[PDB]
Amino acid sequence: VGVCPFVRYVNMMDLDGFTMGEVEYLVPVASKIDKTDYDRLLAQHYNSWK
Amino acid sequence: VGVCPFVRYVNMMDLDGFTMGEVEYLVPVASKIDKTDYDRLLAQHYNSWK
Repeated sequence: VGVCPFVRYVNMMDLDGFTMGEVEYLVPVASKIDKTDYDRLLAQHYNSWK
Repeated sequence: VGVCPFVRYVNMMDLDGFTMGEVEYLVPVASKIDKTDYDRLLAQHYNSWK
């Protein structure tokens, strides 16, 4: 081929080299939503009836 | 035929080989809805009247 035959598809262009993906960038928010849903599930599983 | 006569219909294209279906991908959410309905059924079957 003449060079390494691999071409890289970069998600975000950055001068610092940080190849950032949409998943690891938003982990805390998704985990926060999951924790809120878990709290609601616990509330309706343990404290939902008189 | 010349090759194996089967052609595969992939639901999701992935470079990691994960053939993901719409059912097993959304099991937790459907089970969550079912559990909420079950909680409501228990509430109206045991704690619905004075």
